[PDB]
Amino acid sequence: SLKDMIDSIEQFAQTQADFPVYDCLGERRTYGQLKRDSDSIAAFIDSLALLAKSPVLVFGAQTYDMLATFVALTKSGHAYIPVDVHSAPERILAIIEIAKPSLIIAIEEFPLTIEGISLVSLSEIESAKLAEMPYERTHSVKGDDNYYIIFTSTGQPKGVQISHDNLLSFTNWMIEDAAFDVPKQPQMLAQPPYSFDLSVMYWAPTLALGGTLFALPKELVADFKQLFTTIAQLPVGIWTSTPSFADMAMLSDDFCQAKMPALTHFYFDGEELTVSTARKLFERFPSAKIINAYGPTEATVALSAIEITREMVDNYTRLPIGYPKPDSPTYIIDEDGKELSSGEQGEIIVTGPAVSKGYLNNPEKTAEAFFTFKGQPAYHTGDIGSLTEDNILLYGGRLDFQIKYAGYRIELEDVSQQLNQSPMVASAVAVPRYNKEHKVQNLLAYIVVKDGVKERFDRELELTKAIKASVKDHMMSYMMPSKFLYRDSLPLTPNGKIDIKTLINEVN
Ligand SMILES: Nc1ncnc2c1ncn2[C@@H]1O[C@H](COP(=O)(O)OP(=O)(O)OP(=O)(O)O)[C@@H](O)[C@H]1O
Repeated sequence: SLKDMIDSIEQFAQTQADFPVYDCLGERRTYGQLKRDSDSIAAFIDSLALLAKSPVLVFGAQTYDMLATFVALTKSGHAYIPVDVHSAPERILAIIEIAKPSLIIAIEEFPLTIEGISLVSLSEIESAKLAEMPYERTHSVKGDDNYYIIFTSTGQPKGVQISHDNLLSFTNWMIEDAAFDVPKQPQMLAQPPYSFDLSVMYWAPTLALGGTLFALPKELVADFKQLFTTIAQLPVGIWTSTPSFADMAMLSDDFCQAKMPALTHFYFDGEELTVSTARKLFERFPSAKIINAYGPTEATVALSAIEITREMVDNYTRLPIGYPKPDSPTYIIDEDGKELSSGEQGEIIVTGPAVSKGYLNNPEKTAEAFFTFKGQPAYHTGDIGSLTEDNILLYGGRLDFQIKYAGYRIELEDVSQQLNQSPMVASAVAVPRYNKEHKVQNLLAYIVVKDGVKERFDRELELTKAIKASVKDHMMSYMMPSKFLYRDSLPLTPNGKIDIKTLINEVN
């Protein structure tokens, strides 16, 4: 039972000094090296004489130096704020205005100029490792101390603060959980950027269990042909990503058990995992375990998980989001805040030791979303779901996407997953068209169809009717959207999710 994240990696430094913690394409760093480098960087940090417990902004991609630096900031009592290299500069500016970092560490080159705050170069961070200064922990981040602050975009950005205690509640669960079923010294693909709290689903278990991270070069992240081929050469056992990223992977010929024989586990979190995605996945990898995991950043990465089965792919029309965690009581509530019994629909709220203390310096949004329930810190997820008698959590969608149409209670994500049932559809997004009144004139759907479908059909109209014919026996009549918008792929957010908002806007 994990007592402290640092202690763990300190132990792997004695116990397994020569085992690799990091790998970028055969270039490697070890647990012994991570201790040595992070100790030296911590000493560097203390020498700067910053405000105690002030947060530090760390700008970069996925290199070894990001991690070594994170660990140093932890050792030396400072929350880190991962900002990813591909961020809008106005966004980077926003984070700084909100968070008031005492320092910025530019692990990759920093494309803004602000006087006011100290800036530390990559070359400086390198020099520090190579100086090899020792380090004695005396004022490491503990208890409810901020460990990291991740920024969430709804439009305007907010900074979720996650404590050492929050992180340990998530991590102890992950590594004991029968769905996740994490192997010793796990060999984890490290695709999600550090600025997305999904990165935690790989670094925290890995470090807690003595594994190895497999990172990719930043210049490789836009070349989609090379990316999946390069990935396939890697001895990775676990794939951690958003469902979308794996849909993208599903185009490559090489994303199969044949070319990736070490890969046994898929960990998905962040957006709906689709029945089809799981289907294609099991074809490509018949033996692999698949895990859907759920939660907002505000409750430390994920609060429920469950293993997805073939029974589940053969029968369900939507995949469940799993067993809530023992230490995080989860509840369904109506619009007057009363707790409902199993099967009924309402907001998903979560409580307990993994619930963030709130957004940094945004007391208004904090007061909207965080509150106390049954004596315990709680968070409004904004999601509609339900809990079953056997305690499995089910996902309905976002409150902001429950709409009224022909005076109804329509969940957009329902129309989407209904349409995704059709054999000719890869990915479907139902979307509202408005008029002058902020009222709903009609439903539309964006459609991406499967391979060899576009070419069995001479005209869009045959296709649309063929599609509607394939799920009319299931779909209620008021829910079938009238118009389809075909696309070859869907836009994604920086974090790799289907960009529902932008899709809604491009029709209004
Ligand atoms: N397994 C899942 N299935 C369905 N939906 C999910 C799942 N996991 C997460 N979500 C959705 O993602 C939300 C969490 O969002 P998150 O904390 O990533 O921030 P965000 O506001 O979506 O933007 P960003 O990703 O940039 O932070 C949940 O509210 C839920 O709507």
